[PDB]
Amino acid sequence: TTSASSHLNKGIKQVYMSLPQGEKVQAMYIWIDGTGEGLRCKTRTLDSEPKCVEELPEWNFDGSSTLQSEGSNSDMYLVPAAMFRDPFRKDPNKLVLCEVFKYNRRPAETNLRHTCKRIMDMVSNQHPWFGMEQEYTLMGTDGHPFGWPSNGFPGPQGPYYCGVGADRAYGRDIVEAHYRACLYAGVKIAGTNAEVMPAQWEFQIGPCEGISMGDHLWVARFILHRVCEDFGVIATFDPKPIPGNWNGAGCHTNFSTKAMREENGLKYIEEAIEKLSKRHQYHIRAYDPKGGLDNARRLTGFHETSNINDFSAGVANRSASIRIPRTVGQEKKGYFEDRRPSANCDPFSVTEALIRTCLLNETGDEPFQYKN
Amino acid sequence: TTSASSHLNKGIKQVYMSLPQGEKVQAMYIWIDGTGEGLRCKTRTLDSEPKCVEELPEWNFDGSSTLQSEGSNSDMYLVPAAMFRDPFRKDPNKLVLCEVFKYNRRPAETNLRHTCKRIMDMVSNQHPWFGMEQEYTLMGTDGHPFGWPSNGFPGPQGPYYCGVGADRAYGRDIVEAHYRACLYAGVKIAGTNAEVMPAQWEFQIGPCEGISMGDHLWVARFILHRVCEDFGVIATFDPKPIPGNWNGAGCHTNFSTKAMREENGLKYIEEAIEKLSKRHQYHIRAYDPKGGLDNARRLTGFHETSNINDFSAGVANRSASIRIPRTVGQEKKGYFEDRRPSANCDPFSVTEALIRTCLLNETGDEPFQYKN
Amino acid sequence: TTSASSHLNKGIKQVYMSLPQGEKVQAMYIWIDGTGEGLRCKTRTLDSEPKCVEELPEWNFDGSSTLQSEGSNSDMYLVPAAMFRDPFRKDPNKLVLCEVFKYNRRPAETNLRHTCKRIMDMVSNQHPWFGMEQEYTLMGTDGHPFGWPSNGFPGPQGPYYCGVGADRAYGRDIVEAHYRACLYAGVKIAGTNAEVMPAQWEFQIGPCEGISMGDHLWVARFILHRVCEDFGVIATFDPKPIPGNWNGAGCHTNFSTKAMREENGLKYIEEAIEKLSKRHQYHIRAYDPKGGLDNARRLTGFHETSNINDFSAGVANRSASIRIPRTVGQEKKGYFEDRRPSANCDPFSVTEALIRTCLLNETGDEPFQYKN
Amino acid sequence: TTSASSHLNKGIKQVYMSLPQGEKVQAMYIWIDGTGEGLRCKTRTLDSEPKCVEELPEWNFDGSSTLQSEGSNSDMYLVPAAMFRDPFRKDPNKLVLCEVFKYNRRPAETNLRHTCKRIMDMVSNQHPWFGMEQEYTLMGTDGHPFGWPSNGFPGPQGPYYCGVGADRAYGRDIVEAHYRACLYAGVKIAGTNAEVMPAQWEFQIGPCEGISMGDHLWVARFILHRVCEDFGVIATFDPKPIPGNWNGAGCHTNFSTKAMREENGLKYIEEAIEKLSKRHQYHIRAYDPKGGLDNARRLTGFHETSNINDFSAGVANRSASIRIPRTVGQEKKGYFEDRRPSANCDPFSVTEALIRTCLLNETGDEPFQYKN
Amino acid sequence: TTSASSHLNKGIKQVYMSLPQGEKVQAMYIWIDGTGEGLRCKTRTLDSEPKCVEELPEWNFDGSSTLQSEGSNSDMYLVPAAMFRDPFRKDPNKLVLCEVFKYNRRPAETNLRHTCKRIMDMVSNQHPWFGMEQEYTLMGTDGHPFGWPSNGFPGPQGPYYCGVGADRAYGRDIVEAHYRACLYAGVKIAGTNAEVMPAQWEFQIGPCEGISMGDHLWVARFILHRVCEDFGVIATFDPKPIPGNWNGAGCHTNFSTKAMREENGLKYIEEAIEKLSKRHQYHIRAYDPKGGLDNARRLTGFHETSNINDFSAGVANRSASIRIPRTVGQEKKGYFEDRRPSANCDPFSVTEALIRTCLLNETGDEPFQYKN
Ligand SMILES: Nc1ncnc2c1ncn2[C@@H]1O[C@H](COP(=O)(O)OP(=O)(O)OP(=O)(O)O)[C@@H](O)[C@H]1O
Ligand SMILES: Nc1ncnc2c1ncn2[C@@H]1O[C@H](COP(=O)(O)OP(=O)(O)OP(=O)(O)O)[C@@H](O)[C@H]1O
Ligand SMILES: Nc1ncnc2c1ncn2[C@@H]1O[C@H](COP(=O)(O)OP(=O)(O)OP(=O)(O)O)[C@@H](O)[C@H]1O
Ligand SMILES: Nc1ncnc2c1ncn2[C@@H]1O[C@H](COP(=O)(O)OP(=O)(O)OP(=O)(O)O)[C@@H](O)[C@H]1O
Ligand SMILES: Nc1ncnc2c1ncn2[C@@H]1O[C@H](COP(=O)(O)OP(=O)(O)OP(=O)(O)O)[C@@H](O)[C@H]1O
Ligand SMILES: [Mg+2]
Ligand SMILES: [Mg+2]
Ligand SMILES: [Mg+2]
Ligand SMILES: [Mg+2]
Ligand SMILES: [Mg+2]
Ligand SMILES: [Mg+2]
Ligand SMILES: [Mg+2]
Ligand SMILES: [Mg+2]
Ligand SMILES: [Mg+2]
Ligand SMILES: [Mg+2]
Repeated sequence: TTSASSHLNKGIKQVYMSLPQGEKVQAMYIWIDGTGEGLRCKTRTLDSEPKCVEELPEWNFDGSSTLQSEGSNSDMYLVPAAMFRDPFRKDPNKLVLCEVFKYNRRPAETNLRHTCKRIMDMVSNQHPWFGMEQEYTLMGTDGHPFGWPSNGFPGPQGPYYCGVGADRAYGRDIVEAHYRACLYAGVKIAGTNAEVMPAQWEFQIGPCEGISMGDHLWVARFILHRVCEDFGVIATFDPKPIPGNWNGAGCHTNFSTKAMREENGLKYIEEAIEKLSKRHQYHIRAYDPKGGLDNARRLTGFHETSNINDFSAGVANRSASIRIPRTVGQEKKGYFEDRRPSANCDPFSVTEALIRTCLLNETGDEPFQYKN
Repeated sequence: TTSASSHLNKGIKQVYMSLPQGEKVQAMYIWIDGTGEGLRCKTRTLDSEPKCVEELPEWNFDGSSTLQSEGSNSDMYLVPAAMFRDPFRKDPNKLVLCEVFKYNRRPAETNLRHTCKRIMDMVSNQHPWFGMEQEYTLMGTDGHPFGWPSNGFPGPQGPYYCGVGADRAYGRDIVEAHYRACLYAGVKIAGTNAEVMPAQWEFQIGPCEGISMGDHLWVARFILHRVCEDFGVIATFDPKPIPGNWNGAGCHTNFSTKAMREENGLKYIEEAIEKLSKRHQYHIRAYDPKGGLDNARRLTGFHETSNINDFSAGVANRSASIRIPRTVGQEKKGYFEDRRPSANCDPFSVTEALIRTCLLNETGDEPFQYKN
Repeated sequence: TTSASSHLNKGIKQVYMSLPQGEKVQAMYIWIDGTGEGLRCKTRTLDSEPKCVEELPEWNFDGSSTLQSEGSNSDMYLVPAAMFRDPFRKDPNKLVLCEVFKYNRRPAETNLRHTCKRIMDMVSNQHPWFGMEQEYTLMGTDGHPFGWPSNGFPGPQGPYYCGVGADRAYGRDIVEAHYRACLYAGVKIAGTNAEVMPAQWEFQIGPCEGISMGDHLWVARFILHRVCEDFGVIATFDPKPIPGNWNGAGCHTNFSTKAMREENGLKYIEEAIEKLSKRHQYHIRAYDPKGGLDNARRLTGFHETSNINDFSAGVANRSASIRIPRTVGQEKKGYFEDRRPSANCDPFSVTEALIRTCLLNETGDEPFQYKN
Repeated sequence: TTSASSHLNKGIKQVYMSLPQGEKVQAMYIWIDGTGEGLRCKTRTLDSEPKCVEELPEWNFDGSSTLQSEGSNSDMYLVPAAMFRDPFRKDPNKLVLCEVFKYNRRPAETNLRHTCKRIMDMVSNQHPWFGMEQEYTLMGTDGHPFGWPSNGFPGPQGPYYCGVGADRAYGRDIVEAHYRACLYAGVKIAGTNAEVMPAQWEFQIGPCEGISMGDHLWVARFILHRVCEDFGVIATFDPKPIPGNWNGAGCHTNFSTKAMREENGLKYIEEAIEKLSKRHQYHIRAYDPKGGLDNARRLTGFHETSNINDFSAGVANRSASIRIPRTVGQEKKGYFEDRRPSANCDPFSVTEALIRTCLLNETGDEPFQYKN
Repeated sequence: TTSASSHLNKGIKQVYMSLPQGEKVQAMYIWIDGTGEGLRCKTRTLDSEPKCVEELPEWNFDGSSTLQSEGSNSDMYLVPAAMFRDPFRKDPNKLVLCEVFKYNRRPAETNLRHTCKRIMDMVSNQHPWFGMEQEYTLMGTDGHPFGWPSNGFPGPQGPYYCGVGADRAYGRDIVEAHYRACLYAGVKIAGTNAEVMPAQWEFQIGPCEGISMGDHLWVARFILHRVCEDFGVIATFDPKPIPGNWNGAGCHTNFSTKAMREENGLKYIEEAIEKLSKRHQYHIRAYDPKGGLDNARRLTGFHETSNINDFSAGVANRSASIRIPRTVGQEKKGYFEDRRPSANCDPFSVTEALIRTCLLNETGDEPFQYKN
């Protein structure tokens, strides 16, 4: 079933949304809350359209309502970081992604962009590109996957992957709407496909340079939640939404530098993979908002997945931790794919770890403080 | 859960509202009734579009149907005070807020704008600015909060504040429609956010100078009721809609003068707070249409509220009666927030009390009969 | 009777699809999976609008999710073959039909276009024209024909063929939508009619030259499946959807050469039919994805059908395996109709067999390996 | 008589400008050449629309063709400083005002904005406002005022000031076009009027804060020249275009600070005028691109002008060098007017002199090198 | 001063061009005639819009009317090479640049693209980029520069370079129209500026890869001639249109390879310049349609030009044959500028010579024949 809000008359809402706006402009501020997984938002009115992110004012919120601050000193501060066009209200209104700071101006516990940005600036001449494949499952308000038989299961897997038809693909209206909204907003969405599990979907973001990878994915996540709210369904990024013989959800991360993209760049790809082979446990902890417990329910070495305990790598191997595409090996240049991150990973944490291990030559179980 | 009127075919209505109007103009007169909380309205046809509020004629209504008039002499009179564009019928139609007068031209019992306007004119050179935060709860026609489980409760508080998603925010269609309608009408709406309680919302009005603060909030209240009527739900301003461990509803009032907004204006902010500390009982009575009984169900000292019995003030203190924002204290200028008024307060009463205590230096338990 | 996805608010989706796209372009890649009858699809973003099919890049997919490869070396490759406008997303977005190749660049088992194209190039100067009549039945998600009484049957056949009215034709909305979408996309749709069975329909594609007949029919099949997904119903190409005294579903194929279309071309029509009479078993095997088992449930010699194991031909005979239209016989030129292929046939298999038997004079029960 | 270019078919040009642009954007770079009075421009293509001035790249030009560079090291560099919308090409095309730097990155001789900007940054908290009244004369290509009798004169002065009618105002089409173009571009144009001499006009720019005054006036001058080019006439800023009993052209500059604009600000107005009284020769030198020679032909003490030799100030005195408006004197606050600058002054030089005499308390005949 | 055709009523023509086209499409074929500098054009009707250049048919013309063939065997053939949108007729009509072949299918004498294309295919992995600055002078039909005084001269040079105003820039309507038409057609126009001589202008094309530089410049030349035909003026590419102390017209060519554009690419820039120093006479011959006689009237060592019979090179030297920009020298990467080609050069001849000398290491006075 769907939510009570989705049963309201949507034609009424569009009549009000058709009213000409006038001179004022709406800006929606978006930030990550104390769980490191959820998003929050609210709107303020501006006198004129902002042209760049630098001319948006700072804002604030009460951190005791988001489990981010204690009692006495509960005020937290929002600092705009990236701006996009608003697909839900249209031009000239904006979406604003913000960094969160405590009352004493130190970064919040779940503010991982502050450290990630400094790391990205250390290797800016190498031009790192990232590409992330975000998988998710559409859910009903009753906790069951959308379009599944009530208290039951659909047919066995096999016909749902990249499927077409009323009996093969569930919820394509959400997917189509999310795709168009991202393109309007300016998010670098690269494609979509239906997944092995019915009502499971995937969209790809990238290639993005540096810190902009995390900014684009978080805004894409927000747009998906807001679109699903209109239809009355829930999108979940849980790695294993359904137990048993049903496909899980991950966030594959593709990585490349300027050196790897040039001729005979496969040599630098092999060197990065060698460095990654020595830090398996460090990346497992960084690829999860809970230190790796979430990914354990998904990475068991079955259904085209790698083992949580073991590191493996190979060309055109979809059962390994790291996969080199057959085309990349054939042309001796390109990129490589990290298949370990879970679907609920923080992109800032994932991208920072890749830079530290591969480009800054860090060792040990702790990140090196200041420089590399 | 929703009204029978909201199940009518809204597409039929839109066809009729698409008919070109012609030369005549509709004007809707709005006034406050004998309970001091309710609004009333009716429509007349004008020959041409009025350019200013002074061009609108006086009107009348039967006061025995609104519990505002005695038996024999029942006629009451409407005097236009402020004009806005009508978002429900579009240009050139208008909304008109009116003052209510008795058959002998004395102001009605619930007509509090008449005295508030004269007080505002006494301090016009100090340029008082007001900002009010209106909280409300969306309810179904069955007396239960909209989108709540039937005869039950949702999950515990914590994820609903500034939330996004089908399972976190209830009734955002109403909020979006109300925001755009106010902008079209000319109401100075400053922003909105979702509140701690699911289906609870807040919108900010201001900063407004003098008597215009009361006019803008009352018209914003009317627009919200009329928008909710289209969707078939009820908006309530009751301070404590749900007993127990559920968030209440208030109307925080922000106040500043020309002296407070200049450099080193924090000195004048502290002076006003000192004067307010001596008149706690006077402001409690003025901040409620019932005299304080309504606010007693909300101001108990828990859920980030101050006690109804005690006066407290501090910088960045959200549990005190008066709060100075940290940024204001750091820059030594700005405004201060009064967190005592209830969500169903009359803005004309609230703003008049602040001017009398802080700018006219009044004492005692009664207002000064003539001027100050 | 209809899917859960079809009960979502479609007005919401159209609001998002009204957003201006911008500079990027969506391309949907379509291919045939390992069962030989099902279609698959996924979408990628391009930087600018492609003008010809040669400008589209190659792509890939995981073949272990489509039963087209197992174990290691499961990656498959997609090569664009034909391009059409996208009726579901409108200009400048595109639909792309692709050929499938395995990891070593050999054609896949169900890739029959690769051999069919080379055969058509060997007879290019004779300009073969094909026309195919695709029959299908609309079904509810419960496995029963759409609009049929629950656990029951409608009235006896006879009033449904080419019928009009609420009690005679079921599902015309799908038929009208499919017709317009095909015209927009560029598919050579020639007409439609209602069939003997209620909820059964037919559309004609052609006349198409050479390899383009297979491309046009497959894309028309995809468009039909995607349109039915919007309405929440299933379109089936099963030869005998309902057992007993109810009409079956076939795919009649009309064939002509340049010599056949000229004056006194009936001589070459009779020559081709004579050659077809000697290869009945070879064409039965090639007219079915199961080698003839599916067509056995349909071709029993009743309800205006030919016998599965007997070959017959005649002028104006609708019970024979090959029919010469009376107009063609009178004018001594034109085409002829093969009524044996089943509704779920692969068009590349059907067209290739006709060329081999009639134009290349092949004999035996195997196709000639090299040219001719 | 008018230019040959203006006799070309303008309808032909408008057909070409109706063609849709596409994705590329034109940017016109504008700078001041070696004479200190003339403007230069050229256009480049950009890949996408820039949102702020900081996104525009640096450019260069050959300084030996503009007489501000030597032979061997003639390359000069352009640094964008302010961006406006282009009224001649419309959105999304831009106008860019730039600063000029030598090959060794030192400012050019006529680059007066570099020093003026630093002076404005050390009085930023006082918020200086400027308003300038630019007078000009429209001239034919034959060197005679536009619309004047051939080899002769019109009637005596008196009916032309703020005149209407074919025999009173010459060239209102240029004035109307210039007013609209400035509003579209974002130039803060405040008004226009016809002047005492026929074919003489005036437009007012402001009030502008700090360094913005120079940028807005220079761009307004460029727009005027470009508009006159379309009509085939010449706009001249020469202080005395016609000898004898005909009105001259000035550039009255209005000045105020935050203290001047507050209650009892007349005290600070009188303070600044006292400081200006002892630096008359310094300001005459700075109010002219030739050190004062040009203004000598205009400021002779006749036709409502002050003498070039002596300093005078008074309330409501239009014959004095400094004039206090009567309303300002009555309300005891506001601004004051400097009537000395000639119509061909550089605004960066004029505004810099006012601030460092009235706000930084400089003395002597040379500017202070550091800070002040 | 202008053509008789330009005095016809252009409003009449625009009425006919407003008629809806229908289904047919116009295609204008363009080629270079026997003088090596002039262009010819011809229009045919097509049944449907062509999507790529490969689907346009071959055409022919009578070569004895263009002095390209002898008497008996005079038929020539046109082969499409590049396609652009038509700015004079708008979509869906096209411009088609063609190669010319003799009756025996051998390339014509002035067909230099055929050899240039094969040379560019030998170095395609080095990605050569070209950028050309085309200078031209606008002339009246009487043989005098447009807007110049009859039988006379304007003022001395110096105020016309990058000038604005009726007395400074002549013919900007043509320049603006040409700019917009090129953007619509798809020509990579990079910018424009006014030149030292009044009525002299320049537009830049590039950066273009490989053979596309010749196609883009030739089509830009055609568009300029056709635009000037509308206004009734002549555009000339003669190197020295006016004898004496008036600037000439050149076609400076900028060149870069992939190695030159990478870090420390200045090393490969110096190597190419070193090779160019040995082949001055060979490049002088190839930079002129008449072998060098035209460029002799321009390259005399005065007015910022190099000597015709002397080679020089330097950083930031505008008087040398080859100039290295100062920014390129400082960043140690980029491109370099060849200032020797005259304004009437053939771009295919110019680009081919640069590749042969710098990338293929050719020596001697003749090009290498055996495909190298
Ligand atoms: N050079 C590159 N550097 C970084 N990321 C890249 C690069 N090139 C492509 N990518 C990214 O790689 C991703 C490609 O993954 P995609 O989902 O298309 O295929 P796949 O990984 O083979 O599929 P599957 O879902 O079966 O694993 C995209 O997000 C794309 O943006
Ligand atoms: N100078 C001012 N004078 C008066 N009101 C002001 C002034 N500046 C801002 N305001 C008003 O103060 C209000 C700000 O309240 P807002 O809801 O944004 O934040 P808050 O009080 O921190 O939040 P919360 O709901 O958590 O208490 C607005 O209504 C705004 O118009
Ligand atoms: N010369 C030709 N060569 C090939 N196909 C042709 C030729 N002329 C027509 N056709 C095709 O023949 C088909 C005719 O199908 P149609 O549905 O009209 O047949 P019908 O005679 O009404 O038969 P039925 O009752 O079995 O449906 C069309 O698909 C048309 O494109
Ligand atoms: N507070 C202020 N500070 C600075 N400039 C100001 C201020 N207020 C107004 N101005 C400017 O003063 C100028 C007034 O010019 P205006 O031509 O209207 O004056 P005027 O009295 O008619 O003069 P005149 O008769 O000599 O033309 C405008 O450019 C306006 O922007
Ligand atoms: N890397 C490159 N390779 C080749 N051409 C390039 C490259 N970068 C820029 N160009 C081209 O160089 C040209 C620069 O011409 P431009 O008119 O700006 O030169 P300039 O320095 O102003 O010289 P001039 O004073 O002689 O006109 C453009 O046509 C541009 O496309
Ligand atoms: Mg993927
Ligand atoms: Mg992947
Ligand atoms: Mg608030
Ligand atoms: Mg508050
Ligand atoms: Mg048929
Ligand atoms: Mg048939
Ligand atoms: Mg004036
Ligand atoms: Mg003045
Ligand atoms: Mg140039
Ligand atoms: Mg030049």
